[PDB]
Amino acid sequence: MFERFTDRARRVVVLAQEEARMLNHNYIGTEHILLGLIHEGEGVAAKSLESLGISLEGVRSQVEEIIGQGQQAPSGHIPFTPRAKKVLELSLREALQLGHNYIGTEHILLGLIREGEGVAAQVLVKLGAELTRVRQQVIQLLSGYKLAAALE
Repeated sequence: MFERFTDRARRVVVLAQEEARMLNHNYIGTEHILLGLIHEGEGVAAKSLESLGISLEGVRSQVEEIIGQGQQAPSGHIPFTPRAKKVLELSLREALQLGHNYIGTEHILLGLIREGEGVAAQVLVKLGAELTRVRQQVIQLLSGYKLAAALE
């Protein structure tokens, strides 16, 4: 599933595992994928949220309040939840529909929102990150970076 993930997008999923470990959780859910995307903090997903007037630190606060922390536990293998797997499947569908031949951070953000039911979608949607609004912003940022590249 991760074949076409960019190095940055792969980093996000690894950071999701770390976020779960740091919070002492026994699952990697949609919440942790969003925390990993924030922790990475530099790709199109992060700039799309910032350009829509949503902050990374504010998202991080709103997720953490919901999900709390578990009990000090040994580190090791944490399983992804089915809805986390569905976020990553939806990230492929988003890249497909947009005509992008790679899975980047922008696609994981769109996957998180499109999944709808999980912690990540609830927090993003409450902050105004509606799927079609965010999709439009991603497309506009990529076009705007391409125009700046044309200038160089």
